[PDB]
Amino acid sequence: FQSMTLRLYSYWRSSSAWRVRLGLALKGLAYEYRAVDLLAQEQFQAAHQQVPVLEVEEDGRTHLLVQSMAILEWLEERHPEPALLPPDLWGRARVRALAEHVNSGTQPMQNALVLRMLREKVPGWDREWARFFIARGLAALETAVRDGAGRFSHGDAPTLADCYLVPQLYNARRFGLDLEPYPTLRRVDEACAALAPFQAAHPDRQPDAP
Amino acid sequence: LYFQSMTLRLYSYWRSSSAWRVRLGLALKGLAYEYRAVDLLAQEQFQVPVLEVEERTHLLVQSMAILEWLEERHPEPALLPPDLWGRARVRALAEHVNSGTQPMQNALVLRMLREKVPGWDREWARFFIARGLAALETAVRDGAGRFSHGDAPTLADCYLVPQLYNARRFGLDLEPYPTLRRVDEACAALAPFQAAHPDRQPDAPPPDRRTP
Repeated sequence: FQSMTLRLYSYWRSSSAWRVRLGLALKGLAYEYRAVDLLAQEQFQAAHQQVPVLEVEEDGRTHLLVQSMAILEWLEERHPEPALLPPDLWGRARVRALAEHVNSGTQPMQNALVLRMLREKVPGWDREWARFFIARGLAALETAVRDGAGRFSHGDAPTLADCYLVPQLYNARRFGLDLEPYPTLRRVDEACAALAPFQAAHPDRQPDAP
Repeated sequence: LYFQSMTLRLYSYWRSSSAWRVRLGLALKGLAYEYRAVDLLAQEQFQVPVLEVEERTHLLVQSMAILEWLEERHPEPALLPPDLWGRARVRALAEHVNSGTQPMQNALVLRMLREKVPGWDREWARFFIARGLAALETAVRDGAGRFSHGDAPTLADCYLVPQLYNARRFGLDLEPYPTLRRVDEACAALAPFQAAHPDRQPDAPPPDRRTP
């Protein structure tokens, strides 16, 4: 008998990895942190045309789970409490949509490879592009979150939606975006920041934070 | 009471890959729906998909959220397996497309690319689609039977099929993805896939009035 073990391949500043760190922390799940040298990896990838990976061992078999949303859905199914999705069908669809706004609708357009391609083609274009797409994504997210937010993105408890929102706002700040136009997002971000699991998952608390 | 009887209306554009995913979920579950055409081209030259659920009105958005709702509300036939590992694999295959491939070739992205550099949007699309399909080919190859996951259609095929159509649109050579081609062929022979294809949609133009 081999009871389940968790290992996360992570980079301190990766928003994708951070989402999964939030799911793990909110669920009270311990895991081995395995740092990936993402800056070296990206330099190599650049010259030649990834995290998170959640490695799970149980009963002598190993599973390598990838894609933040798939990993988070697995955490929610495998370890139900505390719940990061609401119990009702409508609320679940809303929370998944908020998460996907970020997962598919905002973050990909500020992918390191995307920005690198833009920068190699036209220097500086990468910054303009990231700012445009992140602001666009946040404007749409602000509207959607406002219609249904309580203390958090959905009602009065953290959900998968907050796990996507928080790292995306950090990236927005990195690109120098004014967050004043997203008051609901800022309020929710502040509520999350006061929670111990959010503090634990933050880039600055990770073993590979320089 | 979220399992009461309902009526469905899909806001769709014939060529929208995101809408196509939802059309596939509906067809595979045998669910009738009203087609509400949204002319994305007319409304460009001058939101899709939205699944409107009526019983009071709920507007469901984002292809993956809509498909997960369909799977919860109408569990049979299942487009996610019952085992948790298989669910994670299927969702990962879906997300490789949903977040890892399609966003890099969406309409606004392509437009802004060719606005700053003419011609480059199609080279870019081919680069990112190829990148995505290469990952899929390998991830699918470990666990595919006749389809992306095992021997029956799942959510993974709902994402794969429209993405391969877009690959062809952009003139990407599909020879390096033999597993994906075989899965595409298996899906294409099924009635629900035939029903959901762009060419069969109410707003589809004839071939001679289509853009590349």
